[PDB]
Amino acid sequence: RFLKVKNWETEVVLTDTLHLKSTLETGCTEYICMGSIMHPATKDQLFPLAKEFIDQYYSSIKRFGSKAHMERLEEVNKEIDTTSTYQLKDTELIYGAKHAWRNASRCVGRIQWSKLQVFDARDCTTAHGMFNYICNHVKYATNKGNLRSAITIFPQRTDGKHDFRVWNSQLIRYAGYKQPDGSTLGDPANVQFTEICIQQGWKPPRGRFDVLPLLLQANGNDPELFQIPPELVLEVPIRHPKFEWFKDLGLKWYGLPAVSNMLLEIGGLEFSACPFSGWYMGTEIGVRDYCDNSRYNILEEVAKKMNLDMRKTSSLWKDQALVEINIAVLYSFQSDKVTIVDHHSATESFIKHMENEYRCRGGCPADWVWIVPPMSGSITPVFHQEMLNYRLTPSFEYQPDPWNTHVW
Amino acid sequence: CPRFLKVKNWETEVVLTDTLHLKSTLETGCTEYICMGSIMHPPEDVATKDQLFPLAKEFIDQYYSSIKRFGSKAHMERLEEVNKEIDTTSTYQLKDTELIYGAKHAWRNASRCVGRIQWSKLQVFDARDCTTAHGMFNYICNHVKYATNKGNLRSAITIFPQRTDGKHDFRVWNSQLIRYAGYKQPDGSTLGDPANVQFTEICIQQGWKPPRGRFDVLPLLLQANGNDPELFQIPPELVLEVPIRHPKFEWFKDLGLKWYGLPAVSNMLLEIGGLEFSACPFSGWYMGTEIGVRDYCDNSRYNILEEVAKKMNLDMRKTSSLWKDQALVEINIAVLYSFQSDKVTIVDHHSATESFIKHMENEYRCRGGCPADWVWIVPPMSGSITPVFHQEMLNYRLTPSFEYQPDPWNTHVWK
Ligand code: HEM
Ligand code: HEM
Ligand SMILES: CNCCc1cc(C#N)cc(OCc2ccc3c(C)cc(N)nc3c2)c1
Ligand SMILES: CNCCc1cc(C#N)cc(OCc2ccc3c(C)cc(N)nc3c2)c1
Ligand SMILES: C[C@H](O)[C@H](O)[C@H]1CNc2nc(N)[nH]c(=O)c2N1
Ligand SMILES: C[C@H](O)[C@H](O)[C@H]1CNc2nc(N)[nH]c(=O)c2N1
Ligand SMILES: [Zn+2]
Repeated sequence: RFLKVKNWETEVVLTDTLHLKSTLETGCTEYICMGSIMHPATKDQLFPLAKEFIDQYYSSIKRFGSKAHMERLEEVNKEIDTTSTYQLKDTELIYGAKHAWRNASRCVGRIQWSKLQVFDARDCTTAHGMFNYICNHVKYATNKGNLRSAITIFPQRTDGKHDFRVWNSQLIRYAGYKQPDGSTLGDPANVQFTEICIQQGWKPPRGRFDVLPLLLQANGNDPELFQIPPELVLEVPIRHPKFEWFKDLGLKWYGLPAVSNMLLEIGGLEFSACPFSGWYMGTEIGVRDYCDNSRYNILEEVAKKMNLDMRKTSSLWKDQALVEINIAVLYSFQSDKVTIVDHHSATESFIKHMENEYRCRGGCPADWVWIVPPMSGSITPVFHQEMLNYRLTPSFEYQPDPWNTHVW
Repeated sequence: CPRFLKVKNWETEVVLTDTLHLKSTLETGCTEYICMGSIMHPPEDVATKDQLFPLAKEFIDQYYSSIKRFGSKAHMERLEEVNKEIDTTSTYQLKDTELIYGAKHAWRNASRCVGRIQWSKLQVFDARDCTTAHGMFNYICNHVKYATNKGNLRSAITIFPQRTDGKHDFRVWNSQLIRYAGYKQPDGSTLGDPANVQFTEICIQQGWKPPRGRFDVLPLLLQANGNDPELFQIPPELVLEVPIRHPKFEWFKDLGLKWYGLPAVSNMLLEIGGLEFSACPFSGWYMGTEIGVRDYCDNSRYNILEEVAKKMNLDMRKTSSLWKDQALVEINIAVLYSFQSDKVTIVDHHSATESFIKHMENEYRCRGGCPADWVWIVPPMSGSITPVFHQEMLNYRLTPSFEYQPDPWNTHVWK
C-alpha cells in the first residue's frame, strides 16, 4: 500500500513507497506499538543478503543487470561458497557506509548523508593499528574546528571470537568517578567504563572533565589502553554572552561527537568496529549531557546563579535555566569557530531532507521520538511532521557492551 | 504475542512488566515492518446483532469482574438480559452503574492523556433521556457550571443518547464546548483563533452574528436525534476566563491576551460494550503548555512568539540566540501565574508528568499495565527535563475508549 504522511503545520502530504522495500522487523505488531522502546551468519543466510545489497548497488549506479553486475554476483557466490564470507569492493564499502547513515531513522542530521569521508581500515590487525587509524580519523574530522563527517571501518566479524571493538562508547568522552560520599565526579554516564580503564592501568586525574583513554580490541584479543594526543582533542570552554558569571561555572565540552560502539551491517557482513563522527546539535550537550538528572545535572547550579525562585515547579525555573545553558553552548562553539547546529536550523534542514528523499527515493524512514529535539519540541517543524519508521539495510545496529562478552 | 512485555525507565533504571496488553482489542496501525506511532489518525452503518453480542458480553464480563461478582447470579442474569435485548431489538441499554464504569474506563484507557491519575474521580451526567437541541443546551450548561465550580474545576462527562441506525445521531458540532472564533480576512490575515475558522464560518452561515473580535466565545451548535443542528449562546457568566499577566513583565498585560478556564472536548465518540455515544462532552482542567505552547505559539494558531520577543527586546535575526525558546518559557510562566492568581485550577508540565509516572507505576502493579502514547504524553516544551521523556511506554487500544469520528457537517443529511 502507498502510505501518506501529513505535516499539520503546512498541510503538506508526502507519499511513502519506500517502506515496501524493508524486510526487517521494527518491534511493533498490529496490536501493540513499541515506538518508545529503545531496543525492541551462515553461507545460506549470507548469499541472499549479499545478493540484495549487490542488486541495490548496481541499481543505484543505473547498471542493474549489467555485465559487471552479473559478474559480481558470480564472484560473490563463489567466494561465500569457498570461504563462508566475502569481501566488499571499496566502492561497495563507501556506498554501504553512506547508506547506513541515510537509513538511520533516528538521525536528524541526514541531509548531509552523502558527504561522508570513508576510511577503510579492513587491513588492521592490532590495537596499535586501530589507535593509528583512530588518531587519523580524529585529526581529519576535527579539521581545526571546521568539522568534517567521517567513518573508519575495521575488519568484519568472522567467527565471533575475533571481533574488533572500540570499547569506548565515543572516541572522546569524559571520565566519571564514584565518590566516597555516594555522589559522582565528572560524567555519571561513564562511571563503569572509567572503572575498567582504572583496573586496566589508567591513572585517573580525578577531575570533572578528564578525557578518557582509548580502550581498543583487535582480532578478539584483550583490549589495550592508549592516550589520544591532547593536541588532537579540540575542546570548548562554555561561556554566556550576557552572564559574565557563567564562565566561572568551569564548564567545557569537546568539539567532536564520534560514536564508536555501534555495529555497521552491509550485505550480511558485520562491522563491529566503525567509529563515525560528525558535528553537534547543541541540545545534545546543552540539554541531555548537561541537564539529564543522570548526567552532569547542572540546572540547580545555574538557576542559583540566575537567582531564580526554585521553591515551586510552576515558576518554570528549570525551563529558564535550560534555555540559558543552551544559549551559552551555541555561543561558545560559535565564538571558537567550532561547527555546531542549533535545533531550529537542524530540524528545518531535516524537513527539507525528507522532501528530497520522498521525491527522489519514495520515502524516508524517521523516528519521531528521536528526531524531535529534547527541548522546545512543538516550536520546531518536525513536531508537526508525521513520520513513518521502518528498517532499511545497510544500517547501524546496537550491540552488547564488550565487557559482557569478552573473556580475557 | 508474548505474555510478558518489559518497559524500562532510562533515568531511574526501574523496569516494569506489562501483561495488560494481552487484552488489546483493535489495531494500532503498526505492523511488524512499520511503525505508525507518529501518525495522528491511523460508512453510515451500525453494528449487526452478531457483531454486537460478543462485544457486549466482553464488556459485561469485564464489569462484573471489576466489582468482584464474576460468575455470580447477577452476572449470568445480566448477561441473559442483555442477550435478549440484542436479539429482539438489535441493541441494548446500559445500566447507570455500567455507564459510569464505562466512562471512567474510557478515560483510564486513553493512551494519549497525561492526566489519567484522576480517572476514578469523574462526575458522570446521564443525558440519555435528551430528545432535542434545547435539552442538550440545558445539559451542557449545567455541565459547564458544575465543572467550572467558580474556578475549583471538577472533571465531568455528559452522555447523550447512543447511536441507533446512524441517521439519528446526537452531535455537538463544536470541537470544544468553549472555544474562540477565527475570521479569515479578505487580505489573507486571520482574526482570532486560526484553528477554528472553518467551524466559525459554519456558525455564521447558520445565523450567528459574529462580534468579529480576537476572543469571541463561539456559540454551541447542537444536533439532536439526527435533526439539523441549532445555535445557542452560552450564558457569558458561565464562561470563566483568565487575563494573562506576568509576575515580572508589567508590559505583558498590554498584549491583551486571555484564555478560558475549562477545557471541554466535545467531538469525540465514546464506545462502551459495542455501543456508540457520538455526543459525550468531557472536561477536566488545563496543563499550562496546552495554552502556553500550543494555543499561543503554534504558527497556525495565535502565533505570538514574535510580538512577545520584541517586547523582551531579544535579538531575533539569529535562530541560534534561542529567542524563540526564551520567549516560549516566559509565555508559559505567565499563563501559570495568571491562572494561579485567579485561583483557577491548572497544572504545570513538571507536576503533571511526575503524577503520570506515579500513576503509570500504580497501574502496572494493580492492573498489569498502562497504555501510553509517548508522542502525546511528552510535553511540547522541555521534553527531556520531564520524567516521561526517559520512560519507555507500550501503546495499545483497550475498550471502553474515546475514539475519533468524522466531522458532522461532512456527513449530515440536511433536512
Ligand atoms: C553531521 C552532523 C550530524 C548531526 C548534527 C547529527 C545529529 C544526531 C542527533 C542529535 C542524534 C540523536 C543522538 C542522541 O540523542 O543520542 C543522532 C543520532 C544518530 N546519528 Fe546522527 N548526526 C550527525 C551525523 C551522523 C553521521 C556522520 C552518522 C553516521 C555515519 C550518524 C549516524 C547516527 C545514528 C546511527 C544515530 C542513532 C543511533 C541510535 O540508534 O542510537 N549521524 N544524530
Ligand atoms: C483532569 C485533568 C486533565 C488533564 C490535565 C489532561 C491533560 C491532557 C493533555 C495535555 C492532553 C493532550 C491534549 C492535546 O495536546 O491536544 C490530553 C489528551 C486527552 N485526554 Fe486528558 N486531561 C485531563 C482530563 C481528561 C478527561 C476527564 C478525559 C475524558 C474523560 C480525558 C481524555 C483525554 C483524551 C481522550 C485525550 C486524547 C485525545 C486525542 O486522541 O486527540 N482527559 N489530556
Ligand atoms: C544515553 N545515550 C545513549 C543513546 C545512544 C546509544 C548508542 C549506542 N550504542 C548510540 C547513540 O548515538 C547517538 C549519536 C550517534 C552519532 C552522532 C553523530 C555522528 C553526531 C552527533 N552530533 N550526534 C550523534 C549521536 C546514542
Ligand atoms: C489541535 N489538534 C487537536 C487534536 C485533538 C483532536 C481531538 C479530537 N477529535 C481531541 C483532542 O483532545 C485533546 C484533549 C482532550 C481532552 C482534554 C481534557 C479533558 C483536559 C485537558 N486539559 N486537555 C484535553 C485535551 C485533541
Ligand atoms: C506529527 C505528530 O504526530 C503530531 O504533531 C502530534 C505530535 N504530538 C502531539 N502531542 C500532543 N500532546 N498534542 C498534539 O497535538 C500532538 N501532535
Ligand atoms: C524512553 C525513550 O524512548 C527514551 O528516553 C528516548 C526518547 N527520545 C530520545 N531522543 C533522542 N534524540 N535521544 C534519546 O536518547 C532519546 N531517548
Ligand atoms: Zn509502532
